[PDB]
Amino acid sequence: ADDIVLKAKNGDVKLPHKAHQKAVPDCKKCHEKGPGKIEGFGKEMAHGKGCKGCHEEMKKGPTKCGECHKK
Ligand code: HEM
Ligand code: HEM
Ligand code: HEM
Repeated sequence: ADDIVLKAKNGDVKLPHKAHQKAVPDCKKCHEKGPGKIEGFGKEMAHGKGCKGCHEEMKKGPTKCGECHKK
């Protein structure tokens, strides 16, 4: 499903793409060059300007280790 499970032996990080596709009608802040693969993103990113950045910037998403990584 939309859910785009990433890689992380520390606990997959189910990213409600769909939900995120609704909460962030602007498929740009997440998609640079455009909708699809992203060049630059990674781990640190998610832990910052990528997933958390918005989470900590917006204060809606998960912003804790036990708020993303869920075995
Ligand atoms: C907004 C409605 C929106 C669309 C449309 C969209 C499309 C899209 C595509 C086509 C892909 C590639 C997968 C494929 O080729 O089938 C993709 C992948 C990712 N997206 Fe996205 N996306 C939309 C919105 C958003 C938003 C708002 C975010 C972030 C909050 C986001 C994130 C991602 C991520 C991450 C991926 C895969 C890259 C990865 O790191 O694994 N999308 N999306
Ligand atoms: C980056 C790949 C990324 C991940 C991973 C991620 C995860 C995530 C989860 C698991 C939730 C929980 C919400 C739920 O009920 O499923 C969540 C919530 C929100 N996030 Fe997020 N998120 C990633 C990226 C981004 C980015 C880049 C933004 C903003 C640009 C963003 C925002 C939000 C919002 C908003 C929510 C909560 C919904 C709302 O209050 O509207 N996420 N995220
Ligand atoms: C909290 C401070 C926190 C820690 C610590 C942490 C650790 C961590 C590790 C060690 C990895 C690498 C995976 C491995 O070792 O195999 C990793 C990767 C990702 N994480 Fe994380 N993580 C912490 C918090 C968060 C939060 C709150 C989120 C979601 C907003 C998150 C997400 C991710 C993602 C995504 C990855 C992998 C990168 C990718 O491209 O998917 N982390 N984290």
